[PDB]
Amino acid sequence: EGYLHVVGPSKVEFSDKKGDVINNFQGTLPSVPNDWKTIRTNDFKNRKRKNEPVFCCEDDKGNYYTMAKYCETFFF
RNA sequence: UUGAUGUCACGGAACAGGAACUUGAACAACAUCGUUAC
Repeated sequence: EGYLHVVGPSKVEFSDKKGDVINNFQGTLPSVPNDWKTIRTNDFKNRKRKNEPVFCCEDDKGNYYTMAKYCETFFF
């Protein structure tokens, strides 16, 4: 039994340079959701081994958003 | 609220002394954000 430490989705990297993990995609990446408790994961950084998931994104401009951190913490 | 036979109060400048002063280039490069894996 214990408390849940939930801080939200962070560890985000945003740019316009079209980095390596935003390019290796399956096309038509979605736009930015308006609230949390809704942002789910989209792709994997490693594809042969099911390692760390990511979330590639976009907006009305050419800003590319990638995000790690698929977990929260819990102290008991 | 006066008292008578005697009021120059128009008989008297609120006047005389004290620096809103001292100190200050409209200028500029290194990051921000947190977790993943056994």
